[PDB]
Amino acid sequence: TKALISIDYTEDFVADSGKLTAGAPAQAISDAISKVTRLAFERGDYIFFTIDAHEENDCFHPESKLFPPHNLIGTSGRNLYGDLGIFYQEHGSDSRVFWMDKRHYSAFSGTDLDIRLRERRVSTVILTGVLTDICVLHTAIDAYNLGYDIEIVKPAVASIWPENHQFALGHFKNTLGAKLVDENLNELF
Amino acid sequence: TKALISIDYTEDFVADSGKLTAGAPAQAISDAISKVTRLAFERGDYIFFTIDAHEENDCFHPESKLFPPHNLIGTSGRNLYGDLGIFYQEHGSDSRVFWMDKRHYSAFSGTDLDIRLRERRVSTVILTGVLTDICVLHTAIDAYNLGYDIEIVKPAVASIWPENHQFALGHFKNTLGAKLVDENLNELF
Amino acid sequence: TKALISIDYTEDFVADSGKLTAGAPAQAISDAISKVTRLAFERGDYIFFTIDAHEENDCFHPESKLFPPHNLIGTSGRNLYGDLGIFYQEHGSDSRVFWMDKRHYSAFSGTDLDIRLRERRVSTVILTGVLTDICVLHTAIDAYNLGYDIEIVKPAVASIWPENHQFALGHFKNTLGAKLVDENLNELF
Amino acid sequence: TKALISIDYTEDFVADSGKLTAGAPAQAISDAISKVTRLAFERGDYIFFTIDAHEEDCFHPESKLFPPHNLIGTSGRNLYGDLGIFYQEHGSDSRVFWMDKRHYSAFSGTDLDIRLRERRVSTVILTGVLTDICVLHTAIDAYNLGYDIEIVKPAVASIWPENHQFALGHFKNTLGAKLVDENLNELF
Ligand SMILES: [Zn+2]
Ligand SMILES: [Zn+2]
Ligand SMILES: [Zn+2]
Ligand SMILES: [Zn+2]
Repeated sequence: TKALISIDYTEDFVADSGKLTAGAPAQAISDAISKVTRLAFERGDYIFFTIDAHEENDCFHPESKLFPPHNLIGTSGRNLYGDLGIFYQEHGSDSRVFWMDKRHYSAFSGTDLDIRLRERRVSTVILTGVLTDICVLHTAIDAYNLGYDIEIVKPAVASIWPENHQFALGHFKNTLGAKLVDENLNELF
Repeated sequence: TKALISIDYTEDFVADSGKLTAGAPAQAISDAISKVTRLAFERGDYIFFTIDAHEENDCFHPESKLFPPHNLIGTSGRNLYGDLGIFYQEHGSDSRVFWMDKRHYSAFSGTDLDIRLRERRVSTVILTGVLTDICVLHTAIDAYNLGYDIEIVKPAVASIWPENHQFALGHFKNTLGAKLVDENLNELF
Repeated sequence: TKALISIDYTEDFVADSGKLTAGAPAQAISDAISKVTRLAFERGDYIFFTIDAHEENDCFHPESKLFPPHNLIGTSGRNLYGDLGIFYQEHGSDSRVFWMDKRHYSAFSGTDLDIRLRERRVSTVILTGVLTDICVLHTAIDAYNLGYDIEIVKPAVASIWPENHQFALGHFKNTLGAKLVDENLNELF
Repeated sequence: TKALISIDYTEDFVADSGKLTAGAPAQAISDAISKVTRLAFERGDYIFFTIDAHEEDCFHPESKLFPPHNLIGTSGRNLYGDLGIFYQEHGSDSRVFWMDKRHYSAFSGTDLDIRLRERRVSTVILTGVLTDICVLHTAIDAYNLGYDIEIVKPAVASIWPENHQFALGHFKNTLGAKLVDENLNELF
């Protein structure tokens, strides 16, 4: 332990011209998300970038009927936003940094995330990224059911809707027993 | 083929003197939940009662630190509330009706629910019970990841928090692509 | 730390009049299996009895077409054989000893075994019971995929087919990287 | 309506110069494995190539049990024989998949179950190597996930004849699998 999970913080989710952008609140966490990721890496944590990898005209994916095309394979939409992308440029080849393609909201679903964590005997996951109430929430619930201790970096998660953001934070703390931390990985009270 | 999942509609979650009761809003759905369950049964659907089964002094359960003791094995707290309980006494021994003990919020986690459904080639699960934003939500997300079509019986789910109930219904429809239905199993628009 | 898994060592699998008995070879391990289980318990290990729980006229179970009825719920066939049964009568109520019903061959499939092990941060499982090439093999493979270290108690596993017993032992050592141990929990070289 | 799973039929497992080759018995199924895959595809079945993707990784417990094999970006991962030609022709088809795997089972840490569930597939047809290792593990996972199982007997192989026979017997008698030939006809 520990492992930091970086969820869908890409151009399509964050940039103003993004295909499924969260806009201003997503852009606002850029400094915090890059700071906390660098900090975790510096102290010896494993870093998992778990990124949507969709195909256009995938009729068998139930998500294709719910949202417009986003994070399409081979497009600039899948590029990491801001200084987080710079971090991946510098340290993406490191043995402790991973890139994982995902098709569901949860970073665990149909991936080998659990396997890689169990290989390294990680007991605690630290969650960052977007959206708080969709891919972060699904990931947190999967992590809970798989018996991981959970930390949520409050200033490094965001949603389009403030009320959905608040529901999710409340769910993490009160139902999942997750620890809410700041960008310095210190517990928030 | 379809299965109705009846989540935690017991004394401890519903009755006034219940140890972890949702109170009035949970009691309010008693007529709707019993009606829809009898209807699904009449239509030849499978019925799964997925019920919290906790032990006193379970130090290894993360839930024991978050909530007071509830649905303890061998106590009246685990008895089904209202006409739903009467239905179980009348039809519990039918080959299409199941009682399933669970320890996490999701009906799938550490149970053989997925196995029983796949044996019967079920492609659609119909969700009822409490709480909308906790055991129903977790069950719905697990169902989504496992590739089931989902129906939510809107008048047969309840939470102690109205805002959380609203978040969850929105999440089911917009994120999971679930169908919202009434107590007559007719789609709501 | 460690968990010992006791697989299907019941009257139906072991006794002369057992409905699906492995007969003499299964009876031959009675001393070793009871000894190793008592030893593991004395060393502070967790003990999981993972026992077939079948229903008669379960037409949805693929196993019902392959084998005659066995380990039927509520029958004497599910009673633990030999001194193992005495151990359970003596220590079944200890917080470290578990009884788990299962429907597939693997002790993990449709059960909460993985959950209970993760709760206790168990990294290694010790396998005992019958049959070596069926419920032991399936359980070992599931354990491997879930990232557990595996120990096999060679004198405390048995099959009705000696060639199959040999295949399984070889598979455990060479393919799964399991440690073969004796009834004193000492590694065999 | 069904899905054929093509397990690890690559240069490293099959060719004489292969890093973890099964040799002659693996080479012997080349004609049958290519024929049955083409037939399955022509019928409208989904085809999943599930292929070992290893890194020369200390956290992988398999690295202490076998020499390096099927390394990412190497020619050891190329499909052997006419099967490779089929992939050239139809690899970009929406019904044909290439899945990297790190465990023996094609299901473990992959999205195989998800893709099958999306397509409402109820039956998997297993081909490839080794009968008693990546085929056996895949079959056991399929069984636990509730799939009907077919095994193409002439399109599976192992290094050891006794292990091959154990596995075939296990599939038929324990998992309830149907044994079929290269024409996808049941064997009796
Ligand atoms: Zn997406
Ligand atoms: Zn509970
Ligand atoms: Zn059995
Ligand atoms: Zn390999």
